[PDB]
Amino acid sequence: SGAFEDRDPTQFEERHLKFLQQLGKGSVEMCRYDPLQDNTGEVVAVKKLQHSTEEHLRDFEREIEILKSLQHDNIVKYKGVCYSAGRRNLKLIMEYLPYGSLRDYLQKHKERIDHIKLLQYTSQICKGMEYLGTKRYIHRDLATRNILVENENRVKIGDFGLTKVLPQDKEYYKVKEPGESPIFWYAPESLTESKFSVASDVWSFGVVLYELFTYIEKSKSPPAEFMRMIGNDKQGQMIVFHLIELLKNNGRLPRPDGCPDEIYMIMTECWNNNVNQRPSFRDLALRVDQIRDNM
Ligand SMILES: O=C(Nc1nccc2[nH]c(-c3c(Cl)cccc3Cl)nc12)C1CC1
Repeated sequence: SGAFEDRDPTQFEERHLKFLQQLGKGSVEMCRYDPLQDNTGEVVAVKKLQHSTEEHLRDFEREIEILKSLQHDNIVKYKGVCYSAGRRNLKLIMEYLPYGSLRDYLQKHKERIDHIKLLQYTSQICKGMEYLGTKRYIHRDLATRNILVENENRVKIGDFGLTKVLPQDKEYYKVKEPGESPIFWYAPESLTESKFSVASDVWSFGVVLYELFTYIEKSKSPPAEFMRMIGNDKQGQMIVFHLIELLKNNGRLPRPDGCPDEIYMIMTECWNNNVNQRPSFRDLALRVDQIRDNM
């Protein structure tokens, strides 16, 4: 009955997006996009909300804009949007990464992980973060659970739902928000003052590096280790009070078993209370690639 002109490959048609699997609960599904009706098509990941409140939808739209603005080998690829429920709902379309989160990959695929691989992932994470800096984006949620694995040789930063954009003349973003924070990845100034910056991303990167070198041994996770240092029985605000006091006076995650001193030195430089003395992501990428190249 109708003629058709497609001038926007970023608009995925609801009727052609076919369910493959539930990936985790926002919630993410794996789907097949099959406009040619032939039982094939590209496999994609689809992110949807739980509640489309004026607030959550505005945030979701901002996350979509953020992801769309990014094009880099070490950042999850934006593919498009689907305006489902007859154009009364919104879903984000992105590339599907077969190995899932780095946290899970390290846990489930120890057979294929050595220090060479760990430094390769470290390098790629720094380069993705360098790229975010050029956009003046502050991620605020760097952790191995939020980094995704394409294959043995490539990891990508995901999870842009907390990302903030710095105005031209500003060097930090103060954000007070209700609910739970990933406190064991937070820099001291984020804990005490809700201040986020490239330098606070560098602090969190230090924790990521720690996570890599612990191989996600369940007992060695940042929450497990900090809670052991703080006291395992502590609950609620008391945890935060003790974490802050600990960090302000140089309490730090321990060197993981089998971690070279030079790699631990990188973590400890990231974990500087003095914001301005933390290294840049460019400094880190160079140092890590030089370590890699010098063997
Ligand atoms: O889930 C998989 N791959 C994935 N591909 C593409 C995008 C993906 N986003 C996630 C994801 C999930 Cl479900 C929960 C929390 C945090 C993240 Cl970052 N996972 C994604 C593989 C394991 C089946």
